[PDB]
Amino acid sequence: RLESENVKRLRQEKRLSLIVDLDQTIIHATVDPTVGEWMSDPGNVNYDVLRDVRSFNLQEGPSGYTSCYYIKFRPGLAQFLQKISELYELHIYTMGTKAYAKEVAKIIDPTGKLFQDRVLSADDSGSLAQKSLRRLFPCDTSMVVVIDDRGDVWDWNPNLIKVVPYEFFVGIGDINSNFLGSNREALEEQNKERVTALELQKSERPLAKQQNALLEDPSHTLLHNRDHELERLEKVLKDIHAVYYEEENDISSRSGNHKHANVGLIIPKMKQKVLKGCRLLFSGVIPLGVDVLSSDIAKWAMSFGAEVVLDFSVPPTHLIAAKIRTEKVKKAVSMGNIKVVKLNWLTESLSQWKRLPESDYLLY
Ligand SMILES: [Mg+2]
Repeated sequence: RLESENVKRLRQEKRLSLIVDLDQTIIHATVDPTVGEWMSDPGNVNYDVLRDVRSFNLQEGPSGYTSCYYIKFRPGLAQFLQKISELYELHIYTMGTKAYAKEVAKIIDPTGKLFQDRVLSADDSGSLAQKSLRRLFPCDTSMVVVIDDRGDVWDWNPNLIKVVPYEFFVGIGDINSNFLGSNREALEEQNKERVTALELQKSERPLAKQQNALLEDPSHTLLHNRDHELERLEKVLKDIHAVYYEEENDISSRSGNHKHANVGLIIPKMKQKVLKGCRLLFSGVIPLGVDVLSSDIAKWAMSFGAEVVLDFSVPPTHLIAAKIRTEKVKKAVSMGNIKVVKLNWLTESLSQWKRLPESDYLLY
């Protein structure tokens, strides 16, 4: 009874369901001990932007190797979650461990009011490589939206809103990306790889190395708050909710409540407006020997309405080029009427749901 009743309850509440990634979506985590040193010093160039950072310790592996994780919350998070929770029932779905997810939830949602126990992790999701809507909503995905910095982990599902990856701890990636894409290995091997990765990050102190280099040459401060993604994301999520409920009112009323709206149809229609009419040819972006049309970049671009072509037989509108020294660049220039731009034109445009001026992304 539970699944079909939740759908009915959510419609009575006039809400949708939101699946929320943690790492590089709403937080950025590191184990570099440099952060604790900078936090301990009000005179440090980085201290002010670290004031909101929170930490916790976890014991990991069979030897109980212990690490202090430092968590930066993306700017505007508390307000974003409060406002979005009025419109969406929130879930966490992370590739981090259950213990990691619980520690993060204890800081972002101490009393449980935002997520309750709707926290899915590597321990219980069923895969260490891919995420699936069907783990939460096996029979009806029509009301669920995902926010995640990665499209590949969702196979570029139509219900995904890919977000700009949050990189506050400069040079630190995703501390929970160890097993993405891979086969399952023995726990023994997974634990060995995890501890190795964590030990490396602690021992190499990448934040210190980068900050030292800057000082040896805000401009000289490594860490900055310059991220406004949640403000943008809130607007997108509010629009999806409103379109859904307007369509739901229309469809259900005309069908005697037998048919309903579907965010998996709504979202592609919104995205397809962004690069509608663009026909993209890549040069030097996808590795030689790799299938272009199934690549992440091509799938991301096509989700926003771009066509992708592989040659000049029907001239593209844009040549997306990595290097100026290629025959594809020379040909596009010699042919005329084709915009030759850096990859950043595409990724920044897709990131902003807005086609940016090509003149800002010329190659040199
Ligand atoms: Mg992530």
